[PDB]
Amino acid sequence: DVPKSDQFVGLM
Repeated sequence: DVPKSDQFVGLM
């Protein structure tokens, strides 16, 4: 699935 770094930048 999507990278965890995507969920971090998502909000950030």
